[PDB]
Order: sequence, then structure tokens, then C-alpha cells
Amino acid sequence: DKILGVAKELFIKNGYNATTTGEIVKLSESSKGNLYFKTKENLFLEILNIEESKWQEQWKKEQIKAKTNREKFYLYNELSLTTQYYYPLQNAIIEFYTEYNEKMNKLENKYIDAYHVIFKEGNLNGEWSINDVNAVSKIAANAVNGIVTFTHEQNINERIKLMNKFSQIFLNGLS
Amino acid sequence: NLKDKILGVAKELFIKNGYNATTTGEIVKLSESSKGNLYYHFKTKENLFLEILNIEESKWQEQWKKEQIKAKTNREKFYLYNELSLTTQYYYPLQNAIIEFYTEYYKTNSINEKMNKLENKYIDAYHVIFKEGNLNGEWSINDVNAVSKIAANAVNGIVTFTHEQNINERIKLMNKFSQIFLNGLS
Ligand SMILES: Cc1cc(N)c2ccccc2[n+]1CCCCCCCCCC[n+]1c(C)cc(N)c2ccccc21
Repeated sequence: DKILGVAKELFIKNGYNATTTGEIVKLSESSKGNLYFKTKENLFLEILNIEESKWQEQWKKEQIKAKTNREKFYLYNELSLTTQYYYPLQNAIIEFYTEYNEKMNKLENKYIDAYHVIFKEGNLNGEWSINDVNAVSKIAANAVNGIVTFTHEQNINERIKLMNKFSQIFLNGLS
Repeated sequence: NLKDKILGVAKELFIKNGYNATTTGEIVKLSESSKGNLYYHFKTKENLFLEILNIEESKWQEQWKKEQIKAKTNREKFYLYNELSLTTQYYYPLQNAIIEFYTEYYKTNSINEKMNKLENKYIDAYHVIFKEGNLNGEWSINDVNAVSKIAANAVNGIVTFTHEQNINERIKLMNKFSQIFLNGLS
């Protein structure tokens, strides 16, 4: 945990490659032997799992505010911009994909799961008629991740504005 | 020419060994130039890499001006541009030295300003697609500058975060997105 906490801080601030197990160990005393997650990957892939969940929990605690699935969608994407979980590691996560199908598969599904529920319960609630949810969930998720990640610099309220103009276009698109 | 040769050699070096690993001395010696001349044209490795990127955007835009003839309507151009963005990046060699470079100088605003200059140039492609689409009545976007930024960044996310998939599927999705997106505009 002293490892897992320092890593997150190092992976968020500096890169994936730019923070190595040398600097992580020196950051939390616990000697290199203690770091045995097997590889640097495993350490990192474990953090993503943690953070993806800390987000997914926060989303459940905050989705009550949404009455309809339409609102659930809008909101989920809005919250993605503001959260302190997962989405601030996406630079690392990108840098990770270049530098290297396993525990990754269980994450990518947990990552799209929030949209799966929304679109599934959305068909049950009759708000739209999407027939291939897995496609639309992976699309929506990644598009959103794009809007969050490829604008992390400019004014936060513009960001929120853009994401909502997105959510509108997308949902309107499905229906 | 020694500006171009520096750029060209630098590009290959970056492609070959990444951004961080490539030194200025390498670029210098391999291009039969000088640290002095490199400094006079680019000041830093960071800027040198930025001009490499400026060129690559210019080259990209040229591809698009030629490639977009295969797309008659702006609806078609939107579909295409997104495919290209996905496909052409899949085998883009600088893409790794870009990721490296970005996830390093994005906290620095002097650089990040110049990188948005670049990224805005990419967004411009969508701005044109949407604008001409308004003029042709393929759709009615009142807020084009926003919709462009969205399209571009939605496609970037699809391009970048899909990674765990087969390349024939990604195209399927990217086109599905292209479909869904356009069909929520009118
Ligand atoms: C040649 C060429 C070839 C292509 N297939 C191509 C495809 C799409 C766009 C440009 C292309 N170009 C042109 C490439 C010119 C360079 C401009 C793009 C770099 C600007 C930074 C973009 N960026 C931002 C904003 C935010 C991020 N978190 C981030 C993370 C990782 C990587 C990039 C990031």
C-alpha cells in the first residue's frame, strides 16, 4: 500500500516510463524485495484496477442524482472530467500500451460496464432501442475518455460544456 | 538544408530510439551540423521535436487534401477522416515519441500552448467538414467550433484507448461512432 500509494502519485505526476521501481522504492523506504505484484506492469495494472473501482464506487454513490438513464449517461461523463480517480492515470495508461490480454481484459470490461448498465437498463426503460450495446458501450466509453484526456489543460467549465454537447449528440444519435 | 537535415535525422532518431533517449549530440553529429546551429534553429530538443511535429501535421493535412477526394459529401468526409485517423496512426512511427513527449511537457504551458496550436490544426479538419456540411444542408450545426472539438477528441479517444482489439473491429467501431455521431446532429 505504501508502494501502491506512491506509485499512483508518481504515475499521475510523472510518466509511466519516467517513474521506475528504483524511484518508487526510494519514495516509500520498503526495499526492492518487498515489491514482489510480480513486474512493474503488475504493480501498475493493480493500481488501475484499484482506481477504476474507487471511481466505479464513487459513481454508484453519485448516480442517484440521475433520475433517467439519459441523465445517468450525461452525468457519468460529466463526473469523468471532475473525478480524482482513474482518468488522471490515462496518460500513463496510454504510455503503458505502447511500452508493452490478461488482467487487462477484466479492466476494459469494468471500464465499459457503467455504459453497459446505462444502455441495457435504457432498453428496459425504453428510452432508446440500441441492439449492439457492447459496441456502443466501448464507443461511448472511449469517446468520453478522449474528451476527458485530450483536453486536460483548458478551462474546466468549457470541458463540462463540451462533454454535455457530446452526450446530447451521442444519445440523440442512438434514438 | 541543414535545418531540414537536422529535422530529418532527428525524426529518424526519435522514431528509432524515442524522444527521451535521442540526444542533441546525436542529432548534431549524425546530421553533420553543430550544437550551435541546432541551438540557433530550435533552441532546445523540445522545440526541435515541436517543428518535427509541425511538419508532420503539415504532411498530414496534405494527405487529407488528397485523400478526401474519395469522400464526396461532408458526411462521407467525416466518416473517412475518422477512419484515416485510426488506421494511419496504427502504423505511425512517431506516435510513440509523441506519447513520450506529451506525457512529459504537458505540465509545461509554453510547450502545451504550441501543442494545442498543433492539435487545433487537426481540429480544423472537422471544422471544415462541419461548416461545408452546413452550407450543403447535410446538417445544421449552430455551434460548429464546439462540435469540432468534440468530434476530434471523441475520435482521439476511440483511436487511443481501443488498443486491446483487432484492427478490423476498431474500424467497425469507429464507423459505428461516425454513424451515431452524425445521426445526432440534424
Ligand atoms: C503525421 C500524422 C499522422 C497521423 N496518422 C495523425 C493522426 C491523427 C492526428 C495527427 C496525425 N498526424 C500529425 C501529427 C502532428 C503532431 C500533433 C499531435 C500531437 C499533439 C498532442 C496530442 N495529445 C494531446 C492533445 C493530449 C494528450 N493527452 C496526448 C497524449 C498522447 C499523445 C498525444 C496527446
